[PDB]
Amino acid sequence: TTALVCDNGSGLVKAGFAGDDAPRAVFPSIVGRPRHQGKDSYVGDEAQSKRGILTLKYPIEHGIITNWDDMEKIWHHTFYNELRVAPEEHPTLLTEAPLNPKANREKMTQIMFETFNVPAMYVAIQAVLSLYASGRTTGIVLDSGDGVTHNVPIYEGYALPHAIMRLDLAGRDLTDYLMKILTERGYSFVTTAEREIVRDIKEKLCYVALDFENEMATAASSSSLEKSYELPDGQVITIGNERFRCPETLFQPSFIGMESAGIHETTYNSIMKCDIDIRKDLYANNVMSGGTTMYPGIADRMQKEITALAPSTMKIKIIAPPERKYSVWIGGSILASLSTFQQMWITKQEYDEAGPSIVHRKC
Ligand SMILES: Nc1ncnc2c1ncn2[C@@H]1O[C@H](COP(=O)(O)OP(=O)(O)OP(=O)(O)O)[C@@H](O)[C@H]1O
Ligand SMILES: C/C1=C/C(=O)O[C@@H]2C[C@@H](CC[C@H](C)/C=C\C=C\CC1)O[C@@](O)([C@@H]1CSC(=O)N1)C2
Ligand SMILES: [Mg+2]
Repeated sequence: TTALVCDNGSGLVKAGFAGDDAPRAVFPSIVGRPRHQGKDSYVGDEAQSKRGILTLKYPIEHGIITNWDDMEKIWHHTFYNELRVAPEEHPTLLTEAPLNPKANREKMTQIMFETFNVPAMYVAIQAVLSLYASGRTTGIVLDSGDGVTHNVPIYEGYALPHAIMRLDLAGRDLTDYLMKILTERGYSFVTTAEREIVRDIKEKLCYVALDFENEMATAASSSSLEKSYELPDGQVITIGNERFRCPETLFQPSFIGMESAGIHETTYNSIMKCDIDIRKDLYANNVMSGGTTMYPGIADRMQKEITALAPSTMKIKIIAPPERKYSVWIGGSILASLSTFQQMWITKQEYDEAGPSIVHRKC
């Protein structure tokens, strides 16, 4: 009687039942296999734990299920042992990436059915659900996850294909920068195990600089904005610079040898690429979702950043909910449990007559 909502991210899967206030599961989005030709698998955590004897791969690169057979594993694990449920008797909601390919979708679809024999299923735009979980039916989202960040302006519930912005800069690239400028402040973080740390150092300490400059040399001639962080065991390396400098990369891709424009930029471009009737609103309903959109004051930074690039008579709104980190899943949750939605599901039958193409016709 309960359907499922699996939000496939590049870094983390989020899964759960249609109706819970939060994803019952949220595990590493990796898959470990032995070493070679001769227990051929291990998803999420099992894989990390037993890493020492398997080589780990992420099956989703920048929002895209690129490693397929590995994914099937992942799904099987999510169901049968992350939810401990029978796919055959549970309708399934799958998150999807903006501009995700017809194929990459028809595949996903195919799978659920042919492989898992789910009863009915559906694929939804991440930013969209995410948006729906904030009230708005129309607006423009900023989804900066782990492997990518997008920009989606949506109209009365419809993402504006033409006007979408894909920025391959996200959490990891971001951690990587951190664990770079941290080996250069006199350390050595290079192995992946240091990453997960420099990463936790990230999630935790570092933040959003309002005025990059006055907040650069603000603590550049002071310790007042410094902090301590105990190493994996004992040490207390201090942070100062690396803090707002890490995220800052989101507003300044240069820092990574990235030619692309920063957030507020792409956000603007996007409104601007949207027929004028709506922008007024777009400016007004600017939603933030995604782990990396979790830094502090990034909220404000954007307020500023934007207004600066927009009509000095635009009512500009920033909406950065606390639940961001799972925004999507929830949206999926709600949308999934909706009566009327019950007609949106794509039953096997439907799928049996017409093919996997049946999915594209949405909402
Ligand atoms: N407070 C925080 N500040 C900065 N980054 C954070 C914070 N909390 C979590 N993150 C980062 O957000 C990322 C996880 O975000 P999220 O779950 O939205 O990504 P995903 O959905 O798995 O991947 P995708 O990019 O495909 O959407 C990690 O890179 C993590 O370090
Ligand atoms: C608490 C946690 C949060 C998170 O966001 O995890 C995601 C998923 C994680 C999986 C790979 C690692 C080795 C194995 C197990 C991890 C378990 C929990 C990780 O790889 C990330 O860390 C990468 C690496 S560094 C970064 O910025 N993204 C993001
Ligand atoms: Mg995601």
